[PDB]
Amino acid sequence: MLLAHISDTHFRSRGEKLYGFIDVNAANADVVSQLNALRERPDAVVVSGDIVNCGRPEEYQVARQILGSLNYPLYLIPGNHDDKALFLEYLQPLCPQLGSDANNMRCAVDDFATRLLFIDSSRAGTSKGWLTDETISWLEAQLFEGGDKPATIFMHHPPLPLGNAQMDPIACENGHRLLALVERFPSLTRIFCGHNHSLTMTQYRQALISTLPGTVHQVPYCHADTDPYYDLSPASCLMHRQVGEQWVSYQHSLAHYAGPWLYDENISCPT
Amino acid sequence: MLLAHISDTHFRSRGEKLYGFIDVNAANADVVSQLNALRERPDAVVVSGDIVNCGRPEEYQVARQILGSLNYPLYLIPGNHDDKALFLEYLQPLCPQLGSDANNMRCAVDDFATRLLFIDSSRAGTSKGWLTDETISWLEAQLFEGGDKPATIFMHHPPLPLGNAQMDPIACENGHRLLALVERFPSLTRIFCGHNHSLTMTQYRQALISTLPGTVHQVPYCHADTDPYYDLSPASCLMHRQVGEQWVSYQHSLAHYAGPWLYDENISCPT
Amino acid sequence: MLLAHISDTHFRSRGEKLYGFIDVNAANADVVSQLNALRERPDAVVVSGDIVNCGRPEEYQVARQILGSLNYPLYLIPGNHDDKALFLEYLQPLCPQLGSDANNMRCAVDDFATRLLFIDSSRAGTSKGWLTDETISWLEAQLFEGGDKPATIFMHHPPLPLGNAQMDPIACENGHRLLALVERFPSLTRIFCGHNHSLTMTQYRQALISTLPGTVHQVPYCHADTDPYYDLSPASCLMHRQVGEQWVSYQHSLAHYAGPWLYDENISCPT
Amino acid sequence: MLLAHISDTHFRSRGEKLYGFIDVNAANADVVSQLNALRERPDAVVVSGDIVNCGRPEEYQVARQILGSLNYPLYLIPGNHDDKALFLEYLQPLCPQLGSDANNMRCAVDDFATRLLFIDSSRAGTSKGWLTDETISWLEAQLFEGGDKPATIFMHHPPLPLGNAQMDPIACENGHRLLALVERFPSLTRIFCGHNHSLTMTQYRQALISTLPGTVHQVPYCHADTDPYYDLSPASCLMHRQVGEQWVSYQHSLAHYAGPWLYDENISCPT
Amino acid sequence: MLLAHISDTHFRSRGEKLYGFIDVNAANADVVSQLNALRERPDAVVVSGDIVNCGRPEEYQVARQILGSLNYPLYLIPGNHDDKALFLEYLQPLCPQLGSDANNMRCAVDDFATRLLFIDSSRAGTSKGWLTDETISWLEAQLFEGGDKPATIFMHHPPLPLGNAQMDPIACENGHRLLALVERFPSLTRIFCGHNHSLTMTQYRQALISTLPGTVHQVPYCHADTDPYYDLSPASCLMHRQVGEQWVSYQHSLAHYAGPWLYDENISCPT
Amino acid sequence: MLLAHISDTHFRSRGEKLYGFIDVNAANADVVSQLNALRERPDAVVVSGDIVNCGRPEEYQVARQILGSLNYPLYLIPGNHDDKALFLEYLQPLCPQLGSDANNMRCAVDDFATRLLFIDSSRAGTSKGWLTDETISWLEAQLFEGGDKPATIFMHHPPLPLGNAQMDPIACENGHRLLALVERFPSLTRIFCGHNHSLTMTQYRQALISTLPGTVHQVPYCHADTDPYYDLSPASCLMHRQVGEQWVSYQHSLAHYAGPWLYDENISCPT
Ligand SMILES: [Fe+2]
Ligand SMILES: [Fe+2]
Ligand SMILES: [Fe+2]
Ligand SMILES: [Fe+2]
Ligand SMILES: [Fe+2]
Ligand SMILES: [Fe+2]
Ligand SMILES: [Fe+2]
Ligand SMILES: [Fe+2]
Ligand SMILES: [Fe+2]
Ligand SMILES: [Fe+2]
Ligand SMILES: [Fe+2]
Ligand SMILES: [Fe+2]
Repeated sequence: MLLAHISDTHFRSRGEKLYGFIDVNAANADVVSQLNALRERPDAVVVSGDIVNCGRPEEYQVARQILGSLNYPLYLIPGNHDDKALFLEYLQPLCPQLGSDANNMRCAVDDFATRLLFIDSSRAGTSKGWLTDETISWLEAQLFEGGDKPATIFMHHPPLPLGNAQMDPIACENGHRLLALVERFPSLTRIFCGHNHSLTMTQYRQALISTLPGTVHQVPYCHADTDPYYDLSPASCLMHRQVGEQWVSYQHSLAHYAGPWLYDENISCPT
Repeated sequence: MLLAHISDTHFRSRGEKLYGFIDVNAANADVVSQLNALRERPDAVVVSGDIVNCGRPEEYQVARQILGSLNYPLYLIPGNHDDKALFLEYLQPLCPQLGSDANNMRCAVDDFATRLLFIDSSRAGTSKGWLTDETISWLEAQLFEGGDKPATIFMHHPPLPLGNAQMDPIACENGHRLLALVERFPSLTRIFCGHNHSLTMTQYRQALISTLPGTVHQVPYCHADTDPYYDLSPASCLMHRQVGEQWVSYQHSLAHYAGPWLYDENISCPT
Repeated sequence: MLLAHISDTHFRSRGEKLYGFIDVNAANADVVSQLNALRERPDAVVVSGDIVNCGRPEEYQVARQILGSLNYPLYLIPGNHDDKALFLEYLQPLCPQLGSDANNMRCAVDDFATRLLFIDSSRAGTSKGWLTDETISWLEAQLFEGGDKPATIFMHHPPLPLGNAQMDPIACENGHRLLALVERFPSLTRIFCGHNHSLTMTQYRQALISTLPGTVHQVPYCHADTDPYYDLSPASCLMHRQVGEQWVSYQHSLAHYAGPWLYDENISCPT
Repeated sequence: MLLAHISDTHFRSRGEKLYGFIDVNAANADVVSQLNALRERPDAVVVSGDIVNCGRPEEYQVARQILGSLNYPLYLIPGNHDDKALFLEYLQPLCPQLGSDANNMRCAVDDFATRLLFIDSSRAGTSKGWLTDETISWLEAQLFEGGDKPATIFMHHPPLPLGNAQMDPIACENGHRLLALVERFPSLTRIFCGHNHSLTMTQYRQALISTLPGTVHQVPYCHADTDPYYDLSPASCLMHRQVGEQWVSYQHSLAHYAGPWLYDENISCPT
Repeated sequence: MLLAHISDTHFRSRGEKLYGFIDVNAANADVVSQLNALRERPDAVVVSGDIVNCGRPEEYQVARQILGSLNYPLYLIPGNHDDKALFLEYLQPLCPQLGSDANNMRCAVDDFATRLLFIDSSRAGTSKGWLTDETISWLEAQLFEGGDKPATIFMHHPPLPLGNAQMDPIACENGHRLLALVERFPSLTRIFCGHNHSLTMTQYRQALISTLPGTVHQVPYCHADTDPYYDLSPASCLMHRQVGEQWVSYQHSLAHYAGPWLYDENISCPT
Repeated sequence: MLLAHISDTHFRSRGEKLYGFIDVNAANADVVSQLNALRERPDAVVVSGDIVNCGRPEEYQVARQILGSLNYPLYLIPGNHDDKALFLEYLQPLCPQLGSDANNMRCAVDDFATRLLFIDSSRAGTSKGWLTDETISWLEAQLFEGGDKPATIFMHHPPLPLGNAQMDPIACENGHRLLALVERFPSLTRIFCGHNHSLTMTQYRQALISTLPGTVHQVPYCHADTDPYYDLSPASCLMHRQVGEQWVSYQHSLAHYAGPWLYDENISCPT
């Protein structure tokens, strides 16, 4: 298993920029060509929510074209900036197992040594996340029938407060429901999230829980300052690789930088 | 607790650049001024190893001046690029609790809600890591005598293979002995490492185990390619914060990037 | 009083760039978010003319949206690239006291310790400036009733030749009319202008007279070369602050640069 | 008359960078080659002070070599970072009219339509400015014996507070004594200063009074915040030109930027 | 004779980017303003094929506007990405001597000391080039009546394999036909081509044969790797100048870089 | 045969930058690591002259270390910036076939399908080139005794004027003597040169004759302007490859640029 994992693409309509100046459509198209160009090709690409910025039809048309140009199977979940019905209408052909019901979008993937669980934490009419009882019970059934086989969950909102003054009040509001599931099921070992536009990681029992950077703009972590900042600090994604018994996640830079060069011992320490 | 955690500074001697062209001394002096300029000030800075590039006295002179200009308590550990005796001679004044024996540099910090354990995984005459008999024993003594207070270890070499073709053969050779400590001691929940010049994370039992980016040059993760690559992809560090019961780690960019601006709902979705 | 003062925005229609390659709409939207993000928030924003590039309705629609997204009261005046009638139609809702008559756009602001006088130097069918007799007589009435209270004038065209070979032939053609007013009224102490895309300052009696940089492209000052150059040298604006009895103007960079860091005496002069 | 006016070069010793990371010696050598490359050649270059960073002989050796490679007559004055005796020893050969007494470095230039007056506002053992009894007196003698020929003063410290929270407490402490000279002497119409690393301008009676940007690092203007910030925002200098009766100052960018291109009416507004 | 020679502009429709992220329309408009701004003004501009990217009408509308804004006579030829009929419909007014027949576009220019021969190597329904027999016989007539006067050919596809693994299989397929002409006619001394997005030169008898860089994106030369790479390495064009008996070609950078400065012997070798 | 061909490295002494600001030593060390990192490895690297800037021993010490870290056989020749005796003392160990006589440094390489001839066109006490009586004779001996095997010459100075106003007066003064050799010897088909810091090419009989860009700073081509300009436009080198019967030269960028990505037909022309 090799997965490329991006999020918070924030697509705008054709010929619009985010906030009028951040060319998200071009930046994401660059990211898509970067992923198509990888030497070690992933089995699939995950996009963990906030696919579009305003939940508008014309933004989904752009998303559908640019994400549709990935030469990979996709697993897509919504974020709070998404519109559940339009998300399903435009993006379900790219990710068929989302289903038919915009209020119950989720699926399990059983192709790999670790099972993948994709869920919808977005709630209409708010930025905060919410796990519906049907999501929690579907998750219980998945984890129970899964038995010993390890599981990872992908969702948009982090299920616990991470100390980020801007992002915490809009985390998953009833994230305790997922925490309770990691306590029940030792099989559940990874939860990956978007929303925060930041690589921030923590551990609850046997679960590693991490948020991801955005593909374009980032949000700095502040503990005591509430100003809604964003910046254009370097974009990245997470590659997830099954390495024997270990699920390993590594950061893959989406920036354009100098290098690589080859290490040479004589050049390292001249005599 | 707030810790700034940097790694793999690779200082060179006063007039010199790494490989002749990468100005590590200037890049690290910038990092140091960035850390002194933070609005949310850390309690301490951790430098997890490969402090100098060649193990030479003149590189340690530069490291002592530049790391000495941090306005923070420091916790310093060696990497394989370091020389134990010189590391002690030059850097112990910046981290007195290392001790007096260059063969047994270790310390436990008990000031915070989580116990911090700093060890030397470097071995003279090789790039691979090794945990001495004394280290393994001292580590076990800290955990055994430490009750239910959680512990995090800082060491230079990853204690397990991560699938990185360049970096795996030179991980901690008897790292499985530390993995046996995570199995027996549920209070051991974090292991942070340098060596890899890459953010790569995994979970083993309750332990989250992560390598860090370097402050200057990075090494990309390849699964099959053993070509010794490095590049100048964006540098960053890890901030570690205690957030109630949670140890949270977030990536702090050390690059210079546009921003920040403030989010405005009307600019986000114009009508 | 704190004023942020920008000019020569040169807005184009949606999806056009200036000259086909300078993204003025994105650059100005960046500037607008920068101004919204200021820690020391101005009382108002002044835009001293050449709001649009071609005087076209679709350019005013873009200007109205982007300038309308400033979280500040605005004072707007036209430049030669503007169309007086369309300027009034689209931008008067953003600056109500311009009035109702496109040929007599001007206003006085009496909110601060120094009174602010906004005038229209643009003339239909030419690049040169012109002060109509109704503007001059309105100015005489304003300065006479103002008495001892200091006054600053904002206009698009500089009222005297500044030695700039490109810009001088298209300065205010009858600028002597304003010069004559500074001679009559010792109360008149600042005249700020756009047009030149350059920070160029001079003094006539008690008046400081300055042109401003553009928000996007600049024009270099040449004394003896007549080629109509423009470049993308660094953009800035002027902040105007009342400091006791002093009106002070300082340059605020609109570029994205490294820093800030904090000054430290030990780092400044190592021993 | 054409003068290029730079300020606050802050040279370091031969192998050294400012704060360990800002290459002032290289940045200043670039500035020097830019000045030698101008098509419109100045009659003289003014360096208004803080020539070196630490007042050390080896910094003056670098300053003498780099400033000595200007193909222009120089007018040099000290700042608080300078050492008077060493400034005289090393730099008087580049500006012979400074004199022979390191405690009374002053000169009047009478070659142009405006008299130029160069003074030392620096005081040993402090960052604030001070006008010695002898300086104030000599300044008054120049103005009193100078009739109706206009005068401009170059000095390092601003003679009045500008509202800059970082820089105001370290302005010229008895600067009001120079303000008394502008009140009594209408021929005194320009005062130009370093110290602030910022273009900030004000008018007092007939005098335009301005601080300059540095050639390398800048200090932002804050009204309330006293945190000692500096940044690497775009560097520039001031060109001073005599244009008939007008002394005109314009900002000349020292950055490397795209351009110039030529304005074309058809490219500006396509049909 | 001075010719500016660009190629492979790859224009897209209004508001589209190449591959969704490379702003070719803006980049080419920059190039056009750079060419308009040249101090040594060319007699004509040559564009050697792949004017548009997809052969679509809306792309030709953009090409026609941007190339139409060059203040020079143009010589335009098609490449494989072009559509012969639409090329003629939109671009023939910019280059009248292309003619009236989209299948037989070619012309001779006899204005200079060397005659210029523009031909169409593009073939409908393929990327490979093809020289029709009517092109070869027209060329024979041109070279025969030309006699002793030297000749240069401009065509899109290189007439021989250059060892480029990506580009060779799509060179001119029957390029031997042109090679046979250089063997017959010692008068034929230059053949310039687009297609390769790379400055690559060779010699066959008395003919210098060269491909050109693109105005925007480039393609790296690989000998043994077949992956269809492109990059944004620096763009340039070729200036062709008649220097007495010599046709000389020099590379003119279209990038924005630091400089120029003037060489000074004292600054070069300090003493 | 694959040759990497660089030129005009202009090394400075250990702590020094070219003109005080261009870090040639670092830029060349980067070039060297780029060359060692190529996937398609050259058989040899050619350095066509102006190896050091000032002809000083300490510059040769740097050149020997940096050029000595190339993992390739080297062919080195002098330029006018070089000192013959010191060039031999320091660099002959890197290119033993230069010989033992600093006045007659020449060698023929016969390893490949094309004979390579390396000569010294530099003359002590001038910037112009000169072919010694012995060189011309030895060159003729190589060609006369060499039969129908093709030959390429590497020399520092162009053997003919190229129309470059700065560089033409300092070309090879008796270069016409080498032109006489191309006339008599059809096997002589390539002459490659440094000196110009510009890719400029021409053909004389069967010989393709080209100058190279420098590895660091470039000199623009001007026809009328003699002002001694240099700039930091993109650096590159020439790769020379034997492709069957064809000697092919391609430009290899030494800049750091975005890319590469992979061409995709669907991303190229979306529907
Ligand atoms: Fe988001
Ligand atoms: Fe979100
Ligand atoms: Fe390391
Ligand atoms: Fe290491
Ligand atoms: Fe304007
Ligand atoms: Fe204007
Ligand atoms: Fe200063
Ligand atoms: Fe100062
Ligand atoms: Fe092409
Ligand atoms: Fe092509
Ligand atoms: Fe050279
Ligand atoms: Fe040379």
